[PDB]
Amino acid sequence: AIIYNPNKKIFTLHTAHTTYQMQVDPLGYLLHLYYGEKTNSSMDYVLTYADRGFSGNPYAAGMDRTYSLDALPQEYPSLGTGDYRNIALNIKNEKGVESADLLFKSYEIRNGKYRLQGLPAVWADEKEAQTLEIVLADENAQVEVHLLYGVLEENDVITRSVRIKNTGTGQITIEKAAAACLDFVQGEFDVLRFYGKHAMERNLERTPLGHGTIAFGSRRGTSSHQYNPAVILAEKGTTETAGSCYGMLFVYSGNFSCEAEKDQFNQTRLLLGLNEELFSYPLASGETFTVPEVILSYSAEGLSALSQQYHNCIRNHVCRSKYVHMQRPVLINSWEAAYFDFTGDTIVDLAKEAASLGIDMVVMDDGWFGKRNDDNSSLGDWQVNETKLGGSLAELITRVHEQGMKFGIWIEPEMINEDSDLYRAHPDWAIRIQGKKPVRSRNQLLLDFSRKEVRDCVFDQICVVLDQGKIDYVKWDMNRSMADVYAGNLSYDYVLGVYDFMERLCSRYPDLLLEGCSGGGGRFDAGMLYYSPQIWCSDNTDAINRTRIQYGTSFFYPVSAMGAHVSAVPNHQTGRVTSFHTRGVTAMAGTFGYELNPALLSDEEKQQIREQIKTYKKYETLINEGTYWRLSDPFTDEIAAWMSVSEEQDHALVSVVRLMAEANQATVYVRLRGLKPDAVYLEEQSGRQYSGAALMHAGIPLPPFTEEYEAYQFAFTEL
Amino acid sequence: AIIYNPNKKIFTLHTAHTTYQMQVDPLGYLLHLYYGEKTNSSMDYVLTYADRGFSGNPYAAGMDRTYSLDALPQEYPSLGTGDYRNIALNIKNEKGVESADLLFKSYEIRNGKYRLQGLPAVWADEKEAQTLEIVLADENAQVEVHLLYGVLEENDVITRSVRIKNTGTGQITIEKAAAACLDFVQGEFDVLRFYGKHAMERNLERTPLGHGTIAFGSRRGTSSHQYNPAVILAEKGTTETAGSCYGMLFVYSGNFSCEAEKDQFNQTRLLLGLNEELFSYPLASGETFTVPEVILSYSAEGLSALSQQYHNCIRNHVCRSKYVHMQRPVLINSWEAAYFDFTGDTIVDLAKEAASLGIDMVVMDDGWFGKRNDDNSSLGDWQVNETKLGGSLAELITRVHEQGMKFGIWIEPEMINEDSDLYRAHPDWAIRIQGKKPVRSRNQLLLDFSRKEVRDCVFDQICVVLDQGKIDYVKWDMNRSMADVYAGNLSYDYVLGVYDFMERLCSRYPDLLLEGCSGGGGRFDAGMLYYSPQIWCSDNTDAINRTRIQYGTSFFYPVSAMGAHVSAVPNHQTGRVTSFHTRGVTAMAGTFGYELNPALLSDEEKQQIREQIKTYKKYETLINEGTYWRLSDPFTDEIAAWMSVSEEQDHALVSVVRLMAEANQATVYVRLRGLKPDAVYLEEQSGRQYSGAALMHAGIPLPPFTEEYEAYQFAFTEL
Amino acid sequence: DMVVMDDGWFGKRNDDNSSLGDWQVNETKLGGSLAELITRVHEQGMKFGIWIEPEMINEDSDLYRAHPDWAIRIQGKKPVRSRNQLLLDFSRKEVRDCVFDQICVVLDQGKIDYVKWDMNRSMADVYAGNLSYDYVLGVYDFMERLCSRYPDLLLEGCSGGGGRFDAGMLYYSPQIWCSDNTDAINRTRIQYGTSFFYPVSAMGAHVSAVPNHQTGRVTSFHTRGVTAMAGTFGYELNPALLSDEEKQQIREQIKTYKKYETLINEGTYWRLSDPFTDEIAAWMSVSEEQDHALVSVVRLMAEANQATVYVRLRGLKPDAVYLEEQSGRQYSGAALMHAGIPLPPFTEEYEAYQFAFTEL
Ligand SMILES: OC[C@H]1O[C@H](O)[C@H](O)[C@@H](O)[C@H]1O
Ligand SMILES: OC[C@H]1O[C@H](O)[C@H](O)[C@@H](O)[C@H]1O
Ligand SMILES: OC[C@H]1O[C@H](O)[C@H](O)[C@@H](O)[C@H]1O
Ligand code: NA
Ligand code: NA
Ligand code: NA
Ligand code: NA
Ligand code: NA
Ligand code: NA
Ligand code: NA
Ligand code: NA
Ligand code: NA
Ligand code: NA
Ligand code: NA
Ligand code: NA
Ligand code: NA
Ligand code: NA
Ligand code: NA
Ligand code: NA
Ligand code: NA
Ligand code: NA
Ligand code: NA
Ligand code: NA
Ligand code: NA
Ligand code: NA
Ligand code: NA
Ligand code: NA
Ligand code: NA
Ligand code: NA
Ligand code: NA
Ligand code: NA
Ligand code: NA
Ligand code: NA
Ligand code: NA
Ligand code: NA
Ligand code: NA
Ligand code: NA
Ligand code: NA
Ligand code: NA
Ligand code: NA
Ligand code: NA
Ligand code: NA
Ligand code: NA
Ligand code: NA
Ligand code: NA
Ligand code: NA
Ligand code: NA
Ligand code: NA
Ligand code: NA
Ligand code: NA
Ligand code: NA
Ligand code: NA
Ligand code: NA
Ligand code: NA
Ligand code: NA
Ligand code: NA
Ligand code: NA
Ligand code: NA
Ligand code: NA
Ligand code: NA
Ligand code: NA
Ligand code: NA
Ligand code: NA
Ligand code: NA
Ligand code: NA
Ligand code: NA
Ligand code: NA
Repeated sequence: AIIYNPNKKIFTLHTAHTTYQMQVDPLGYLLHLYYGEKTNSSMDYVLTYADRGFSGNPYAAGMDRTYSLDALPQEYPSLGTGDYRNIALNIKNEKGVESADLLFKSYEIRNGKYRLQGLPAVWADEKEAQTLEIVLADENAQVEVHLLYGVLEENDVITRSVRIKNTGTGQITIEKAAAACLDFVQGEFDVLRFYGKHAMERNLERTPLGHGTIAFGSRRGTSSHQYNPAVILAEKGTTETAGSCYGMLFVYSGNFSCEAEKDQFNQTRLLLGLNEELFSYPLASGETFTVPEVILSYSAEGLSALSQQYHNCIRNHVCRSKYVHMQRPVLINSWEAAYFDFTGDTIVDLAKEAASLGIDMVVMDDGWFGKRNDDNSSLGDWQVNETKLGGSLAELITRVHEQGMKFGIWIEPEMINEDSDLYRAHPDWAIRIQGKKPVRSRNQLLLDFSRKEVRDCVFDQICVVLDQGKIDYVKWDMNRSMADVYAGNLSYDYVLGVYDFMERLCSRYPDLLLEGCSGGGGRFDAGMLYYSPQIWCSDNTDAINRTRIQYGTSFFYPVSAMGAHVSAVPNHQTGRVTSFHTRGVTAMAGTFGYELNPALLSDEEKQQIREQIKTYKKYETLINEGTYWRLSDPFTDEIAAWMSVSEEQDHALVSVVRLMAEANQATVYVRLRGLKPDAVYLEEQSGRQYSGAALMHAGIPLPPFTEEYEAYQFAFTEL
Repeated sequence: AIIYNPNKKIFTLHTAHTTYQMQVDPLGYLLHLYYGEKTNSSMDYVLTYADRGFSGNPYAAGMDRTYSLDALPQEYPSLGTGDYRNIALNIKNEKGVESADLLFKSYEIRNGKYRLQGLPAVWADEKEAQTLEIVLADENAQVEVHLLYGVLEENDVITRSVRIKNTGTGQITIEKAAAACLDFVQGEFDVLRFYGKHAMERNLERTPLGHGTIAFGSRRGTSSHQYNPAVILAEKGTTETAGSCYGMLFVYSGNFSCEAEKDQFNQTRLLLGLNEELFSYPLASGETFTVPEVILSYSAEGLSALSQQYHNCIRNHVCRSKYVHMQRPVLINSWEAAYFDFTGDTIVDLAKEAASLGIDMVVMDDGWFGKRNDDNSSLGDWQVNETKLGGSLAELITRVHEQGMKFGIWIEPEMINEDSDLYRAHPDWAIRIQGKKPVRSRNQLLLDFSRKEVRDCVFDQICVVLDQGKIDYVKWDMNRSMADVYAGNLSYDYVLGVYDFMERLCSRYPDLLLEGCSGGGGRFDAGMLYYSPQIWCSDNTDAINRTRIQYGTSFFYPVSAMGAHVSAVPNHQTGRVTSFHTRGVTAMAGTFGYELNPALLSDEEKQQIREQIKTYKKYETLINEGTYWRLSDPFTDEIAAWMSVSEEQDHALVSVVRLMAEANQATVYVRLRGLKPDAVYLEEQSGRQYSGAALMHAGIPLPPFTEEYEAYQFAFTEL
Repeated sequence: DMVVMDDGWFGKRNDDNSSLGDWQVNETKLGGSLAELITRVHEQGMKFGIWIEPEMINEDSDLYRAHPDWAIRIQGKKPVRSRNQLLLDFSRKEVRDCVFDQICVVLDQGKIDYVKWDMNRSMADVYAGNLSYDYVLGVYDFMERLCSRYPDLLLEGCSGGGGRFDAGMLYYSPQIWCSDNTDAINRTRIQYGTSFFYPVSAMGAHVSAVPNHQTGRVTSFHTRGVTAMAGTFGYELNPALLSDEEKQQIREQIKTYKKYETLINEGTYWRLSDPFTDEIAAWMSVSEEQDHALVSVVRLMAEANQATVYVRLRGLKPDAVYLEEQSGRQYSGAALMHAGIPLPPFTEEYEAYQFAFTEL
């Protein structure tokens, strides 16, 4: 629900269990009053006013020294109001002045959920959602700012976006534009962020917010491996199952900044949106710019509920693929199996092997195009290497279909190698600075996807390939960060180009299962999930490390989105050995699939594949649609444990991987969550029965281990 | 010492106990090798190289994927090298391209210590110091960067500054310029910063550095009350008396940014310098810009030694005033005593009162000029209000001198009220944006001190006032933050104007004791200390709160710099009552002085003033020149305790203020520091003798308290 | 240098359910006398050691059938059993003398270089308030008598591993079996903890087989060697089952241990990491003159795209220059203590390293 009280100038947003409230003050500033547990109260009483030294006053406050935007909580604070905190908006006007001082002009409440020009965004119908659009303006900056709030009641989600219009005659530049700001007048908080590196993404870092700013971001042209565009502000003491916590998730696959600051008056400001760095976005007279969306949510009941709200929102209101609600073929991918050393016959052999085991699809990964026999050539030359494939792609696809298997293929359309026909013809299509030799990364360069002619060339090549036969699946990868950034519009316009190509591709090929990739999880974000219902979670396929990566990814993203494959050992990234069974349990917390040559496996491991596939298919709906619960913290605990529970709470699958081993082992219990306390549950394999209450308070004892890194799955059914 | 090894291209800086080492690599990049305990080793072995996903390579690295400025430690990292971390330099060139990719050109080693154009900086002689100047350049940006390193051996200090030259034909803008970068390839650290508000500055915040950035800064046009331009990076576990710690202190009174970041490879980067916000500094062809100086230091032996190194450096190599090495008159200030409600006769009465007590000087604070009978008019009208003073300033000064007292006066030259003759004549002299009504703070505006004509007008007025008689002391205040910033050069040029005026003033009046002020400690920085040997530490004169403010200020700044006065109770800022004796003990940790009307005091409190002054004068040299030790943490402990120890360790003064009170009190011991273990010390008042070892390990028991907030001073003399 | 015949040689001890108290050689099992066995081992150039557990009795023993009242028990109460055995009442001289005499007969059969004296359960059924203390007086009396009669014996104390790892025992035995856990990774924690009070030289530590018999974990032969050299060193496996490459590793391990034995046993010990929290278990021994050091490291954690891990040394002379042996690189003490040395990148789990430094 969205309500306006014209007398108090208060806007109230209600979801099923939360309330967000704002107010236009007597000077026209849009103040933030409240976000938290549902309330019908007017929360304007929380605002207080004192003469605070060096916190100065709008001219319009006259002699009232107690009124300062350096103290007051705001929906969209800006540089140019006298506020000295981190701010959401900076405009440099047609005369060179960095100032924006925004006052209320108008509003509208609409049924349904706004969409964003050229960008992914949460979607819903007119019954499920309402939109509030508030217009603010600065007559001196000659800017008009449209704040968009989307309210999805059942999901306990509030979205925010911004449109900025130049209302003057001269060009302005947008120098900083956040999507969302939460201003807290009170509270002690921790900041949870998800950091990492290539092949080890999304480690949880949780620290108290001390005085000053905790900040993180990306200027890589991508959402990045290093810091995901996501933040949780947890009240001190909040756990998985209790206490207040607030999320912000950026629906965007490019650059971002997140800032959390505890100020001089013990107030907290949280910002998420575009990066200020390499962002100086020109806006001509009468033109509008759109800031990408942030999804906000609140839980009074701990982190697990917060995550569940995000999982539901992403599956049902971000991902557009039919595969959200359909079985997804179990695939085998050629990359760790063969790298570049394959032929068409190799690929068909992989199909034959995989068909005998119950695998549904073979994905031919990198190495099929140009003269791509290593990673030093041929990006941009999306012509099939028929010498290597021993014939045409059409014929290969048919040979694979004759084995009863679907076919998938890898592409990397944003990129170019110097050693390519495309680069010899069009070296100026690479992103570069004139006269400067560019950074190389994996011995490749980015194509300038801000340019239509560049995108069209590559799009046409990709269409020729995909039109050769029935291709069920595409893995779209992106293997380096952006450098040599030549202008202040490029980071943003590049990503608009990517999304345009991706929308064109999905529209032309609407039955395709698109898996996003960027050296693993380098663009693991809700912007990508709007197009691809799964993303390759990491190039690290070590089961033990995957427990941490998958744990971290689960704070915002649903299991169904996490690409996860059983790979060979010793693992190719870590050198560690794990049992086949543990690799299976871990990879079932995601898309499942295989990425190895099964011909090298023992008969016993081949039979394990058969049984794994039967297990995954049996529990696929539960894993993908069920309510997810983290049952341990793999950074600190003896085990990595998680579970999925059906909507009706009548079925659950519990997964456990042991992380530590010593002699004379203590008994380890796994405590379950999300069950009905008074219901009785049957554990399948053992045939023992337990109450929900028992399973949640005492849990179940794990069988004693006899080897390292053992794993378990337990299935419970309500009697 | 400063050494160059041409074969390894290594520069080594040695102080008495520390070594800082850097190297020019085979591609021309200036890498940081080491900073820590003294060593003659070549520390290049600490550099390591791996193919790290998405950490890309200079073109000049060819096919070597293991070489990346996104991983390697650097002296002066920049935007435009492929490094994605926080960076030190961003240049936007004559074509609009944000890029700087700096390669080594040349160096020079010089005896002595460099100076900075228009700016305060550490100074020393040719025997005490050496300078290394390294020239780097980017031929595409057409920028030349001069890195300055100053080495003060005995002080264990290394200073850093930067000069940036435009070597092209078109204008460039400097968008970010740090002064110092420390890159650590290893280590777990905490970040100590000093945060606060008006009337409660420089609280210590110490937190672990988690993944991501801890940042703080000022865009107030001032160093600020909110975050001091100072940072300590302490290795985890470092205490007052053990462990590694690193300082950076900005010798600058304007805007700044500090960033500490723990990266994807568990490396740490620490930056300090100018703020990127409101900083877009134009540089014409052939012009040079100077970044203000940072003072670095390292201690292997804890935080107390680090602070002592800063105290010594600031007293002996920053402050230029003769009063560093001379008795400073004990003053009484009219502000809390009378506010605006005084006459010339009031002031003379205050002189008579104060003379009878042993006070040396009366300071006539705000209210003497224009029609300044409140804080709503007259800034800019620096004409004596002879009606209020009952005659001329010359006559007033003589009447005060006839009471045996020196005379001081308050000024606020950077500011203007709308209600002033100056503003009615020159409204365009205020900092403002054309067409926009400005922020007001204390109902005043800033004068545009970037403009010579504005500065000259005010300078001339101030000279007329100071030329009326023998004025021993000036308090130069500044009572609001900068807003309405109209261009990207203003923040920096404003401060150049302030320093120009301040240098002119100090040169014209070289015997003046200048006390800096900005609503208390709003510009409590080493830039100001170059001109003023003391700064009013806070408008909070509550003894209990002053224990925290003075504690925090001591991490970088010497006791001698901290303006501190005994004021009346109930305290005017907090309403709290404290004993006269406790106010005295607390205010003796600084300049000492009084700020009350002694005519309102009891005879017993007047006698306390007499004895306090005798005590302060007896211990003045020890307090101001002695080695300072924090003996407790007033945020956590039962007491606020500190001590000063003579150079020869033959004399010490220990001060204690109790902070907590309960019944049936436990015995509290104060443990001393900085004494000779085997020496025997006599405690004066008691006549008991103790070894240094005893005093440092067991300490001394405090006499039991009978009232709240009791204070103690103990004097020790070596036998 | 030596073979130790551990439990199983006496009475009819073919499992742990009989024969404690019956310290007569099982000549059927040994295929002849103990004297002959000792000689056959000496003929292979090897010293001989033997295990005893003199404080204990099984119900299934000749001693217990003759003297059931010699077990610690409460009259009328059936006693606690632990490893299916009971304690002998070592507060009683007659009990101690019986067993002492039996042990002497065994040790007098030949040149026995070494005895491992074990003790495999806790005391229960405590019948009076003097017993706990007087029992231990009895143990020490027997132990003093034994050491006085056999003054050239190397006595290793044991109690299911480190169940009596204390300075009282170290007065008699210069080493004690540190733990029955011979898993190298767990041993890094056990040895770390033991080092807070007890010298490396006291910690019995052996290279054992994998999968480890206590944890099921696999570790490389090299990592087991590095870990077991932080103590007495030794082996506890059948080398006939090993590959030729692992047999050659044994040869080289022994050469390494003997080369550094004095340094490890007499040198100043430094913990360089905390294995409960850190990426590595690292330690070093430094000579008295600070002219020689051996640094040992075992990695505990593994992830992809590994960060560089440095080991920071301690206990060196800051201004001295040290040569690292295998690499031939030279460093100041100050450098080694402040920056440390970067570890070579790992390619497998639980890798270990030894670095030797010599002052130039
Ligand atoms: O070069 C192909 C390779 O590229 C990236 O690393 C992907 O994340 C891998 O899964 C594989 O597709
Ligand atoms: O207005 C005068 C007043 O101004 C600031 O607050 C100063 O810090 C005070 O000490 C006093 O000088
Ligand atoms: O039974 C023999 C067995 O007894 C205890 O467990 C010891 O600690 C072992 O080393 C071994 O001697
Ligand atoms: Na307020
Ligand atoms: Na303000
Ligand atoms: Na202001
Ligand atoms: Na504030
Ligand atoms: Na606020
Ligand atoms: Na706002
Ligand atoms: Na604002
Ligand atoms: Na910008
Ligand atoms: Na807000
Ligand atoms: Na990855
Ligand atoms: Na991440
Ligand atoms: Na912070
Ligand atoms: Na970045
Ligand atoms: Na990033
Ligand atoms: Na990420
Ligand atoms: Na703060
Ligand atoms: Na707060
Ligand atoms: Na932000
Ligand atoms: Na990237
Ligand atoms: Na974009
Ligand atoms: Na992706
Ligand atoms: Na990705
Ligand atoms: Na990402
Ligand atoms: Na996202
Ligand atoms: Na599973
Ligand atoms: Na997996
Ligand atoms: Na979990
Ligand atoms: Na590197
Ligand atoms: Na790079
Ligand atoms: Na790059
Ligand atoms: Na990095
Ligand atoms: Na680095
Ligand atoms: Na550099
Ligand atoms: Na750099
Ligand atoms: Na800037
Ligand atoms: Na550095
Ligand atoms: Na103040
Ligand atoms: Na401060
Ligand atoms: Na951080
Ligand atoms: Na600021
Ligand atoms: Na500030
Ligand atoms: Na400050
Ligand atoms: Na990080
Ligand atoms: Na670090
Ligand atoms: Na900085
Ligand atoms: Na200020
Ligand atoms: Na300046
Ligand atoms: Na000042
Ligand atoms: Na100040
Ligand atoms: Na300051
Ligand atoms: Na300073
Ligand atoms: Na004092
Ligand atoms: Na004081
Ligand atoms: Na103190
Ligand atoms: Na025991
Ligand atoms: Na005893
Ligand atoms: Na023992
Ligand atoms: Na023992
Ligand atoms: Na013990
Ligand atoms: Na002991
Ligand atoms: Na044991
Ligand atoms: Na070793
Ligand atoms: Na061992
Ligand atoms: Na250790």
